[PDB]
Amino acid sequence: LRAAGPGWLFCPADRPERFAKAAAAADVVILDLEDGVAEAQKPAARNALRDTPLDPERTVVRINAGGTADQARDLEALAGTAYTTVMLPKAESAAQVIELAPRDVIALVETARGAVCAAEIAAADPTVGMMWGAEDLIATLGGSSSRRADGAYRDVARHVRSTILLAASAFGRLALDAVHLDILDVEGLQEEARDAAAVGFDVTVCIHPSQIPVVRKAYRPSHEKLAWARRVLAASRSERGAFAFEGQMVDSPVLTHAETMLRRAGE
Amino acid sequence: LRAAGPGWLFCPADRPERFAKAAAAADVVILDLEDGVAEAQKPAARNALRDTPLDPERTVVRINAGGTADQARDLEALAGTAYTTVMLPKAESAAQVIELAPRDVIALVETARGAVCAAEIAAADPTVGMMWGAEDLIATLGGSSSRRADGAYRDVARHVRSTILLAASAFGRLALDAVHLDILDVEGLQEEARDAAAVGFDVTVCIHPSQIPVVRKAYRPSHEKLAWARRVLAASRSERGAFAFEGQMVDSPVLTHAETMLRRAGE
Amino acid sequence: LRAAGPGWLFCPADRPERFAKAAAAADVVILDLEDGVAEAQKPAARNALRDTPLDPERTVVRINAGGTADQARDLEALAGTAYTTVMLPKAESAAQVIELAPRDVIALVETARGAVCAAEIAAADPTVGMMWGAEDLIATLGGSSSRRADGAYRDVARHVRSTILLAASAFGRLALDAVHLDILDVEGLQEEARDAAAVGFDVTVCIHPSQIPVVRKAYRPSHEKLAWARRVLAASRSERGAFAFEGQMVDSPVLTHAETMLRRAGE
Ligand SMILES: CC(C)(COP(=O)(O)OP(=O)(O)OC[C@H]1O[C@@H](n2cnc3c(N)ncnc32)[C@H](O)[C@@H]1OP(=O)(O)O)[C@@H](O)C(=O)NCCC(=O)NCCS
Ligand SMILES: CC(C)(COP(=O)(O)OP(=O)(O)OC[C@H]1O[C@@H](n2cnc3c(N)ncnc32)[C@H](O)[C@@H]1OP(=O)(O)O)[C@@H](O)C(=O)NCCC(=O)NCCS
Ligand SMILES: CC(C)(COP(=O)(O)OP(=O)(O)OC[C@H]1O[C@@H](n2cnc3c(N)ncnc32)[C@H](O)[C@@H]1OP(=O)(O)O)[C@@H](O)C(=O)NCCC(=O)NCCS
Ligand SMILES: [Mg+2]
Ligand SMILES: [Mg+2]
Ligand SMILES: [Mg+2]
Repeated sequence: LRAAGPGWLFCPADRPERFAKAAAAADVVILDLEDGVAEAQKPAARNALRDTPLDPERTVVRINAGGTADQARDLEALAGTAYTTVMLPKAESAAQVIELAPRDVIALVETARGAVCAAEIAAADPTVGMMWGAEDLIATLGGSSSRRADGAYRDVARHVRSTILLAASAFGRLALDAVHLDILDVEGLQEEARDAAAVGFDVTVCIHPSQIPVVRKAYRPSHEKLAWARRVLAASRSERGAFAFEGQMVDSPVLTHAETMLRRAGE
Repeated sequence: LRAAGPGWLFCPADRPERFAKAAAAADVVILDLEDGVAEAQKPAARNALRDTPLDPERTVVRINAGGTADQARDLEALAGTAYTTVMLPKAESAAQVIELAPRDVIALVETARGAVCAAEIAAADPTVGMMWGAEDLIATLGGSSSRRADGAYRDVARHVRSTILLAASAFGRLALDAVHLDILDVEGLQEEARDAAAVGFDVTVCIHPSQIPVVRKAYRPSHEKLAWARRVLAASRSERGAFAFEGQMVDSPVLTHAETMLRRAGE
Repeated sequence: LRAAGPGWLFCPADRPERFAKAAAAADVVILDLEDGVAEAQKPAARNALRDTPLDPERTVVRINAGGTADQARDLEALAGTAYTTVMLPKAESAAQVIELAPRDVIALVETARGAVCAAEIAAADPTVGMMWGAEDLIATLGGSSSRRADGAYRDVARHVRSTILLAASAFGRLALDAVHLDILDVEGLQEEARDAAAVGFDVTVCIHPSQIPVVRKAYRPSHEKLAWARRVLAASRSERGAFAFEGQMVDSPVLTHAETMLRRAGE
């Protein structure tokens, strides 16, 4: 999975006619049995998932939250598939992840409790990834909007995003940035995904295939950035330790950032 | 307490002549025995509490910090009243809350230690709410201003606000947003309360009855938002699952934000 | 160490010809054996440490990270010196600090794990201070830049900065702000230092002697803040408890901010 591109794509499990397209456009597809599908449509979604299989090495299935009758039906259904990685919505403790063993688990922390227990969830053995959800977050806080007038996330959402990035990285898990619900707001998605790439998120999860090209381009460093990385790496080959390059103190971790941009560009 | 409006108002306990005015203007009155009252005036303040009752169902009393002789004298003064809900300043541990049993406690976290321990404080059995305080926070950090030139809270205060909001919601406690000290700054207050309302705070604490109307208004969504909520919900009942509405991916938690808007207007 | 001014300065240990200049420019000097010095220059740095001593009372030595052969050689080298305070890079647990007993440790938290464990690190018995580092942080997250286009730290870094400030203050440890790598960027350094001084950081670490006067300046409150502090403290000497002053509500912690402004001026 860590070898798949950054362009991951949700597609509702009761929409099998879209599966192959989802697979085609995206790096990894998340087949959704949760919020994407109404309760009356779950069983059909579960039949589709087993009737219309995708490459299980590039497909994750978002099941329902722990302690729900739906999750048990999902697990019963997945029994009849070859999918080994699931996403857990409303992830709220290590126990919720651990009981999914031996499947690989991407924990979607999208509640206060989850936020408070982030590191615990990250540390759990089955965890291979962490994602965060702004909208469920606010909803469970009893709020009404995740962003301010100007489109930026409200503080608590920004806070949780950092918390999840830290928890995931501190335990060597993948970090996935939140979805961008404004389908046509290409510009905002781009800015969001450039920043996500810059701080070390591994994935930006998309909800529409038109988003994928934007995310992929956004995870390629700017031309001026690659130029810089090339320059500082070259200059460092004539240096021992800390030096000044173009007005700034360079040393090990900065050289590490440069290497990372060049790796991302090659990827 | 969950049943009162968002407009809470401090009034120092040594000004019994303002108690009825406060009760009249506010949803809940916080009678203050701590910072609002000089040490030399505390004993008279305590006398005021016993001599000028307010409806104990709409009235909270902020006592002094744990381990202080003042707190001991507050509790014995309080033995002569019907007040069963107290606010604990400088709340720094679960033990400080638990020791106040059997009273209900709103923890005011306004120290670094408090912030480090917020989740533990919120989980404590008597806790029914959490509030944060930016000014003691900065004071205890060794700092000198909680806000930038432009009026925004400095990063650490913004950080603690979110910490407390999450700690409270994670254990189902009321969340109270900090006081706005600039009494004539109606605009700043409104901007604060509007965002507090959006992110799930239940209350904005006020320090002047002129602020209640502002907080009450801010907690009722704008016309534009209510129109949208009506719209999204209406469409939602012809919808089954995730759909697109006005360019936005909509599902479950977005629907929940809309309900919450309408609930807040209804309230 | 809490008695020296806020202008701390890094100097790599491989460059002993600058030791006295740095000791002259700065309040405290951090002699560096880690990232400022290339692996092949380490042994000479160590030689230089023992052979070119500075006032141990105004010098801290940044050694290498826990569990490395380098750190072992560092301590071995320090045995022949009078330096009793060390800076610990990549601080990731209480155990890494505790093993440095009986030396005093400034923990430099600059990884996600460190951040997740900040309070644990802060509480450890040898810790006397905390510092954070944005660039190793970003590097370990798998990111490529600590700052946005406008120079502002990205969120996760801002988030980590507050974590450290809060962790260190919760256990009474010194707090040290991150270095400013853009040597020429006086204005940004000024703006960071000013804000660091406002939220209670004790120190801004510098990486070039030309930065120290900016930092010292930044930590001295502006003439306008000082006149305010004077004004408010004077008015307060005629008041009892909370009072309105120049449109703001004033009580204890506001009065404390004023005292701290005037203390920083006198210092
Ligand atoms: C929101 C949504 C229902 C919009 O559907 P829509 O109205 O058909 O959107 P469009 O009209 O723009 O679709 C255009 C094309 O993109 C395809 N498409 C859109 N979203 C897709 C998706 N999530 N997966 C696969 N294909 C998708 C459509 O099939 C269509 O393809 P086609 O024209 O070649 O036949 C759909 O985008 C979707 O399901 N998004 C994700 C929902 C989800 O999983 N939420 C759960 C977690 S947030
Ligand atoms: C700041 C403060 C001392 C100013 O008092 P002030 O100088 O009288 O200010 P104003 O002149 O504008 O007050 C006007 C009116 O509002 C009333 N008022 C102001 N603050 C009030 C309060 N907190 N509670 C009840 N009434 C209040 C006054 O009674 C006065 O009423 P009146 O005109 O009918 O006589 C006062 O607002 C106050 O005590 N606020 C709360 C402080 C506190 O509790 N701090 C501790 C925690 S933050
Ligand atoms: C980056 C660095 C090598 C720049 O070196 P430089 O190119 O010689 O810098 P300048 O040209 O601006 O030098 C200006 C003067 O200040 C001195 N100076 C610069 N940085 C200094 C430092 N960190 N300590 C002591 N003196 C320093 C120089 O020696 C020079 O003095 P001089 O004229 O008497 O010879 C130097 O700033 C440095 O080593 N900074 C700290 C690096 C470090 O320790 N990083 C680890 C943690 S971030
Ligand atoms: Mg969700
Ligand atoms: Mg206070
Ligand atoms: Mg570093």
